[PDB]
Amino acid sequence: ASLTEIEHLVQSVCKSYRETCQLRLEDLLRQRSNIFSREEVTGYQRKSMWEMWERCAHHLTEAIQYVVEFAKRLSGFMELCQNDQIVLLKAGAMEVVLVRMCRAYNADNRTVFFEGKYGGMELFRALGCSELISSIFDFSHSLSALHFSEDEIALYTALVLINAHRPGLQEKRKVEQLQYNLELAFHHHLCKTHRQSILAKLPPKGKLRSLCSQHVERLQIFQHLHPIVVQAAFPPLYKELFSGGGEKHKILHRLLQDS
Ligand SMILES: CCS(=O)(=O)c1ccc(CNC(=O)N2CC3(CCCC3)c3nc(-c4c(OC)ncnc4C4CC4)ccc32)cc1
Ligand code: NA
Repeated sequence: ASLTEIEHLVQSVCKSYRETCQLRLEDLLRQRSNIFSREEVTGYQRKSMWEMWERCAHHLTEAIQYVVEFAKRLSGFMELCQNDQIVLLKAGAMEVVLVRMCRAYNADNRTVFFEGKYGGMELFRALGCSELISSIFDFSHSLSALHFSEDEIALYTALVLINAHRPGLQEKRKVEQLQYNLELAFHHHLCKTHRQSILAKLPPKGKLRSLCSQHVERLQIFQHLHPIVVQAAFPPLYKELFSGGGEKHKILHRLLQDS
């Protein structure tokens, strides 16, 4: 590579993110004052466990859809073979959402954006997975302290997804080359903006893997309680990425084909 080529990659990644960020940061901050009432928290707590799981599975899917769109728009992703594209999204799309989540987290009152308003851990008690919720919250709290810029998230999420270590990749060297360019792009931006300090403060890759495995773990617990609910009321893309053996229907495949 060259210095010019690397700077072009920074802007290409940032553009790709701006176009696929789901909600604009400005729209998220303006809403921080809009918080659920005590009666509205009771309302969420009074809802059934299956209803809460269904609503949560639907929002995770919508967030994943934008992460798929980000991958398609990512420099060098569509050039990779179909197998590697799918391995990279199956293993990383969930992790990209988990990072993007801190944008909708307010560390001041310990609230997250959910269905038009801001709520705390209490709003998700009906789910019956208080450990996963607390984990998502602490992880969001941790990244909030870093005070990420939209460009920084754009470049970091690009690397999260483009990982050569992912098990099952056919063209490892091709991903190793893509990762190396994105590494440089990210490090160049951080160097230019005097933000090299956050590198040590970044969460270890093992923590992202832990939260993903924790989701699947609590999902199978819920699946054993309401199998017909996962079968009839859960999104097809969610089922493929997390439910076993819901991997039968290939939704990601069609998502990548068109455009
Ligand atoms: C993402 C791009 S963005 O533009 O910044 C953006 C856009 C929309 C929203 C709305 N909220 C939302 O989607 N929410 C809220 C919360 C956070 C914590 C509690 C509930 C949650 N959680 C999950 C989630 C999981 O998030 C990664 N991981 C595992 N399980 C779950 C489900 C609770 C079972 C999945 C969506 C989800 C927020 C942010
Ligand atoms: Na934040």
